[PDB]
Amino acid sequence: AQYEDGKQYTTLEKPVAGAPQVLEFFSFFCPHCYQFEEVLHISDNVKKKLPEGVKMTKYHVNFMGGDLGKDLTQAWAVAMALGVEDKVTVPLFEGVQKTQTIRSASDIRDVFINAGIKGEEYDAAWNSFVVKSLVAQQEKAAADVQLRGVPAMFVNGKYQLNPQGMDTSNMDVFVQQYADTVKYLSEK
Repeated sequence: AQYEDGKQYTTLEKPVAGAPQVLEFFSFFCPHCYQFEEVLHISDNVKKKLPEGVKMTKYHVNFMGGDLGKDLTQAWAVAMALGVEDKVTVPLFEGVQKTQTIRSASDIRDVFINAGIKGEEYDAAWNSFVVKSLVAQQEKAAADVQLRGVPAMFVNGKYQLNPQGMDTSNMDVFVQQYADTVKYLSEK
C-alpha cells in the first residue's frame, strides 16, 4: 500500500480508549520540537488538512529538563487554562533553547508577563486546582501511550506518526507528507 504500518506510522498494540482525536506531545527542551514549531509549523499544517469536527490537542512532557521540565508542564497548563498558547509558545522555545534565559520558574513567569498576562492572573492560574488537574491530564495522556520520546503525535489513540520514515530532503514536502498522513489516519 502507499501508507503502511511501520512506515509513515506505527500501530499501538495497546489502543487508548477515549483519547483525543489528534494528540501531540512536546517539550520546550526538545530540539526537534523547536523545529516542528518554529520552522515547520507542523501543528498548523496538520490543522489545515484535518476534516472539520476534529479537535486538536497539544501537551507538554516532564521527562526532559528535570525540575524545569516539570515547571514547564505546569506553565503549559497555565497557558491552556488562560488560552494564551499562541502568545507564549515561541518565547518559551527561544528562552529555553535559543537565548537560554529561562532557568527558573520565575523566568518562565517573566515570559507570560511580557506577553501581557497579568501577574495576579498568572500566579492565581499557576496555583489553581484547575491547573493541577490540567497537569494531571497531560501526565495521564503521556502515561497512557508509553511515551518516552517527543515530538510525538497520536491519532485516535491508536496510531503514532513516524517521521523517520518520510523524506527530509525538503522541509515543505516533509510537512505535507506528515499532514497527509494524519488526515489518512484520521479517516481510517
